[PDB]
Amino acid sequence: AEAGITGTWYNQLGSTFIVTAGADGALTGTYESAVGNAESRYVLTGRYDSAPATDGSGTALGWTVAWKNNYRNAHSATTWSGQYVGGAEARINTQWLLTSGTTEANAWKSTLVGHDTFTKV
Amino acid sequence: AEAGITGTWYNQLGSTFIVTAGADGALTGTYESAVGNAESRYVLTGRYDSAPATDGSGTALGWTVAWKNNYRNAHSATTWSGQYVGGAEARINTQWLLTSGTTEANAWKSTLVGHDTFTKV
Amino acid sequence: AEAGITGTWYNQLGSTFIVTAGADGALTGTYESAVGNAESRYVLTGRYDSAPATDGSGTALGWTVAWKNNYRNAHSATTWSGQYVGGAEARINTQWLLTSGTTEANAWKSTLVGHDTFTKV
Amino acid sequence: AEAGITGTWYNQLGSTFIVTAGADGALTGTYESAVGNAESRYVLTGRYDSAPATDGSGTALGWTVAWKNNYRNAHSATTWSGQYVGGAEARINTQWLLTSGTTEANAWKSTLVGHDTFTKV
Repeated sequence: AEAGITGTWYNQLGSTFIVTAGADGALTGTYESAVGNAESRYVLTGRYDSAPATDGSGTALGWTVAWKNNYRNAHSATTWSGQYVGGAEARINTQWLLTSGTTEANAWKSTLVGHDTFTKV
Repeated sequence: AEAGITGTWYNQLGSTFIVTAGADGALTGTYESAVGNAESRYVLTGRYDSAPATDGSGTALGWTVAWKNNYRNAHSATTWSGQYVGGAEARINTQWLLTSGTTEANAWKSTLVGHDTFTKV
Repeated sequence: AEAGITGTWYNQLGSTFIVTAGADGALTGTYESAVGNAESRYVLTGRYDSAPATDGSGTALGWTVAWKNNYRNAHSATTWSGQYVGGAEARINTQWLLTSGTTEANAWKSTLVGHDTFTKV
Repeated sequence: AEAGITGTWYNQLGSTFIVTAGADGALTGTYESAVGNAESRYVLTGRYDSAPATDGSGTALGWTVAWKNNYRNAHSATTWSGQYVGGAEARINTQWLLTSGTTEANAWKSTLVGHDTFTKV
């Protein structure tokens, strides 16, 4: 993990994220999207749980992106929860939650759920 | 938001989190849980999307907690996605995803989903 | 379960559902909503997993409602997954997924997630 | 939809489901799994929202499977929410919620979330 997580990742929809996995569980970087009310690079911050593993499991991690930068303010944020699997074809499999700020009446419809798989290629 | 988010929040299960909402969308603090393979305080990091609002909507935000500290290493991480609503009875309504590192065979059962509401009281 | 599930249930938003839990795991009834692109009663169908329990656990169950009836066709369907807990204050705690038919380009934003608690009162 | 939904579907993990989409929104059939505390065929019931479409969108639908049959009683149920897209490579893209009956103390960890894509091949 850590060294293996650090780098550029791409998902099926064309988004890209560059992350640095720091020694004490931190994940920092930028996300450049391909879809949504997004436009350019947004800051991302997260954490990963580093473990000695002896059975080939993935490294659990998660990060958040608030969709606001100097060109767009979508009033929403997305969090990705998943795990990193390294190797030949290292990947990060995730499920995400995208919440939009709504009025109380519409809060019941404020969150979308989806999944994304990121690869190094 | 920001000033209103900064502070101590409590949820229905007895967990507590203290956060500082920084001027440029950052959320940093600690989470002390009440349930799970948790024990003590864990670092939390996230982002919030600050907007001029003129219709009473909530502020979208999200944060991550990797469940590893000096006393526990649960090999998992949780991400909360939701929005802050301020006022008399300010609250943060969220939905969360908890992913555990698993082997490929068990990846299909690696993520739990739930929701939490935090209040200042 | 079964006998205890059969009846009228109400949730926090004002929706109501009447169900009959049949001897072999079937759930049939109608859902009358309070929110959404809904208007009147819709047919609901589902299943519940009946078990001999000796430790007070809930009965897992799930149902689906396609939001189409003689007055509305919202092009969407919602599924509720949860469990029934009986007793003095019997309740059905659920998490739901609402999917809308979209074009391929928008499929990534086709599903909303939420939770509902139903009571007999 | 309807005629196009009726038939045998397969997902990436080796599970199979045979469904009949009836004229008035009903979905009935059997699910034979490949993973979990499953073993053989289980009854499935659901609904789909049939619409006149003029822009190539998918048909929203959902179904439930209680994991109990004559050989297994897993005390759990899964609901799939998604949409059918027809054509050359017709598919049903879904997100699912699997809830297990738990005690109140463990209800917070009773639901798993995932996604599955089914094809006719």
